[PDB]
Amino acid sequence: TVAYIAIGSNLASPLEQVNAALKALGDIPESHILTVSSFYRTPPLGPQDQPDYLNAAVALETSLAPEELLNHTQRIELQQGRVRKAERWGPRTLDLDIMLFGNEVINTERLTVPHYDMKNRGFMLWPLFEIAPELVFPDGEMLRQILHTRAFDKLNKW
Repeated sequence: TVAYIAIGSNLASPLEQVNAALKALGDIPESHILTVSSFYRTPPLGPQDQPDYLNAAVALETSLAPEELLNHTQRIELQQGRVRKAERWGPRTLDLDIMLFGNEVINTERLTVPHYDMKNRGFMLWPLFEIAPELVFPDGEMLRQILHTRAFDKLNKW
């Protein structure tokens, strides 16, 4: 099972955050990073200040529970020393959630299976298109198929 996550960074050197954001997965239990996309500059959506903002997905080949996986990526924000204060919709500093995970559909308290938002955004479909566009939903749709209706080639690199 692959972990399609979306990393963000603004109020803390958008480049520095991503580094320890994708490599930290190497230590995560039952988690083993496989492929890595690149850095794409794009406008965020939330509080913070909406600066340059850097986004980059990553195909984390992990077998860790679908519910605890995202839970792990969350504690990574703490290890990165994020600056919590007003994070409701925008990255603000660092927020890596599960945008796509295998095919299972589970929703706990913190874990969130393919959140109905990435399919209508660009920094979640475009980046994922690199990590693993061969992902398909239980019904019958791939992130590639989603990009067929979306067509989000934006997210101009840093």
